[PDB]
Amino acid sequence: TYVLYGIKACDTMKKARTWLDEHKVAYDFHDYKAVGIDREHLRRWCAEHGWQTVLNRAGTTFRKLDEAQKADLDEAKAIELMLAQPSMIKRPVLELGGRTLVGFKPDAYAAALA
Repeated sequence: TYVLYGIKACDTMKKARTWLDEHKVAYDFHDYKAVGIDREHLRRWCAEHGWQTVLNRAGTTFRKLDEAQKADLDEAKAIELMLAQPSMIKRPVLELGGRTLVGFKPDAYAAALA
């Protein structure tokens, strides 16, 4: 089972789902606004990709954090931030079985699924 993680109202999600849907890929959608997220997922994604890849530091939600919250980040600290505020997780995450894709690069989707 492929699993796509994110939210509905996101242009990157819309783009990625259009790619998947048009390529007739079956996937489950894990919607943070419907079901949240847990540490087990975040630990796995960060292990594979790095917390700087999984955490959307460029995004508005991170920008708004207080000083202490942004200081001296490492994997453990980044995971706690994302756990409480899933808006900070880069979108999408796509679980392929043995590995995941973070963000939407059509060539990576093609390499994995076409």
